[PDB]
Amino acid sequence: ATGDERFYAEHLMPTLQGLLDPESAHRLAVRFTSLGLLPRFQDSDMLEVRVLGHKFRNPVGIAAGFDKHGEAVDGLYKMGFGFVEIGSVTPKPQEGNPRPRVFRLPEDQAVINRYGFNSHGLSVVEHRLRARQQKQAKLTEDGLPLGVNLGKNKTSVDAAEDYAEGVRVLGPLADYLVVNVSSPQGKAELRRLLTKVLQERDGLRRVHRPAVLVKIAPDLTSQDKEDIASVVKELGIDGLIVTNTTVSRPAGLQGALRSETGGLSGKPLRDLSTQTIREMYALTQGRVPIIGVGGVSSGQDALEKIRAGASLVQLYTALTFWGPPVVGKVKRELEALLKEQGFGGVTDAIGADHR
Ligand SMILES: CCN(CCO)C(=O)Nc1cc(O[C@@H](C)C(F)(F)F)c(C(=O)Nc2c(F)cccc2Cl)cc1F
Ligand SMILES: Cc1cc2nc3c(=O)[nH]c(=O)nc-3n(C[C@H](O)[C@H](O)[C@H](O)COP(=O)(O)O)c2cc1C
Ligand SMILES: O=C(O)c1cc(=O)[nH]c(=O)[nH]1
Repeated sequence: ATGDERFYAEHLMPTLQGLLDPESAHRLAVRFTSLGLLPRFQDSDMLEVRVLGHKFRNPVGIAAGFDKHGEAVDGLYKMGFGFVEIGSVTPKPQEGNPRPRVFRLPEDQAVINRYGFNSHGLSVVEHRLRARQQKQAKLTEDGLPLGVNLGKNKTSVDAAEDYAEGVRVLGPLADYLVVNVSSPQGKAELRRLLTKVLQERDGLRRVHRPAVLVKIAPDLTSQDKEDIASVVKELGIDGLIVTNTTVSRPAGLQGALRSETGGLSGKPLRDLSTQTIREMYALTQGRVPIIGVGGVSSGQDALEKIRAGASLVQLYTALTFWGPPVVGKVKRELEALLKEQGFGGVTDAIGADHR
């Protein structure tokens, strides 16, 4: 462990989190990242993964929700992420829920949020990506892809049409798109929706045609997961992001704010996510790439998700407590563990628990 990792985790982040409300802290983080104001890990070949029609120089991505409006993409690559996912972006601008809407549970290394899809909207984000479109084309070619998580407006009558709007507007600027699914006449509704998203995707010109992934929560029933796996295979959905935050409250949470409404992220989600990855990988016969997310704050965490079936991983909440150096830390620890377990690279470890 580096000097920076320890200073940030032991001193700087606790101090900053004690001086700032959580929403301000997140806002500040976006502004510092967008300005490239970052502590200074060369990515080995062993971290490279090929999936989703793309080289990923390393398999550690930034999860959706950090950079909701696509303001900090370049700084997120500078921070050392192998890929960046922006959003969720809704079609029209919207404010999201009233404040306060994000909460730290430092004793649990957890966050609860109820942002409510606060979004600048498609049009603002489209112009923002357009301004750096060619810079991104070089980044993607260099193994640093961009994802866009697409949302729906609060008062949308037609969810499918909102996502279709997102495909049309941001699909041409993305390497991959993500649509968040909640509980599924439910399987048929999901089919109808994903059909429409794929049809819209397929209507884009070849060079501007993104992969489509479905992101799930960890709170689905067995039946919901079976149905999602079935639909995903039937329709040729390109991948799964496993998982979003949980509405559960695992026994053992200590933070005072544990009973705040919202999604819980960070360490208490970790194993629930991993086991979701495991089930989705088995239900799709290892044929659907999975991006694994939820409580990754170490190499071990990352490797457990990979071995359970993830091709790639994302983290977000760990940044709250470790700051930017966590990115280098996870990569360094993952590489070391890959070597200790006999894997030539990340690719060999994907789904290794199932074999
Ligand atoms: C719960 C509130 N949430 C959102 C969930 O995570 C939050 O607090 N998040 C959160 C904060 C961060 O830092 C707050 C303290 C800052 F910005 F005020 F220092 C950073 C972070 O990486 N900061 C950072 C940076 F961008 C560039 C250079 C140095 C630093 Cl230290 C990331 C985060 F995800
Ligand atoms: C403050 C906050 C905002 C989030 N916003 C989004 C979002 O807009 N769309 C989305 O798909 N996921 C969102 N997430 C979920 C993350 O993408 C991720 O799935 C979840 O936090 C689990 O990963 P983590 O434990 O590493 O944070 C958000 C998470 C947090 C903590
Ligand atoms: O904006 C939010 O509230 C949000 C969206 C999402 O997909 N996940 C989450 O935890 N929060």
